[PDB]
Amino acid sequence: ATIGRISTGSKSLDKLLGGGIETQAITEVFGEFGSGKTQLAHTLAVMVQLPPEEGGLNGSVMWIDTENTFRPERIREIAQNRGLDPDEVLKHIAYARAFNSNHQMLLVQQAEDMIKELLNTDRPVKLLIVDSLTSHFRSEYIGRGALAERQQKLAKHLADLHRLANLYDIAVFVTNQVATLRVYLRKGKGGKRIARLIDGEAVFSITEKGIED
Ligand SMILES: Cc1ccc2[nH]ccc2c1
Ligand SMILES: Cc1ccc2[nH]ccc2c1
Repeated sequence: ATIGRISTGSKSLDKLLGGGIETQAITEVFGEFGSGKTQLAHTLAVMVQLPPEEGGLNGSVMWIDTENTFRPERIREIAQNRGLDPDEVLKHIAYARAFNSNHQMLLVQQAEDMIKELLNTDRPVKLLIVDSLTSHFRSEYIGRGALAERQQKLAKHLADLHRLANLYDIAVFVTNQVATLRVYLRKGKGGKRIARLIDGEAVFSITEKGIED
């Protein structure tokens, strides 16, 4: 099945990514606190809902939040400035807070039910966000013997995500505070954000349109 490509809102970043973030893939953004990872997530949750000729996939969204950082009003704001209706856009984001890492893993299995339901409708799920992929795993797996167990659980979680991405043609987008594709993000001068691929650089600003050049 052809890979779909979701515009980030930044032409610079889109170019770096080869046209946008890919379906049938997990794109992992890395960066320090305040780098803009969650702003990119909010922007993508809007962009994906655009028609293909405007950089989207006419898609629905599922969002797993581990840090209570999802902001419906930010979504409304971005939607308004991208030519979309803020209420309709929010309606197409299925939102869940993950209580701990085990519940986070279960929510991915739960997501498949809605994915199946919407699959052959005109608004299939096309983006699954996990923000943050690792925050619960970091806080819970501490002490002698914990590392091997943390890593096994995280591997299983990533495998579950890859399966949804590949089986249902979805872009999975995850954040990691300091992957088929790893992107390092950092805040620079004048509040500009700079992105680099791991294993040129794109530059963008955070604005009322989400992100743009
Ligand atoms: C952190 C947190 C708190 C309350 C919740 N209810 C459902 C999920 C969830 C997660
Ligand atoms: C409503 C809903 C149900 C299951 C889910 N899994 C991930 C997000 C999510 C949202």
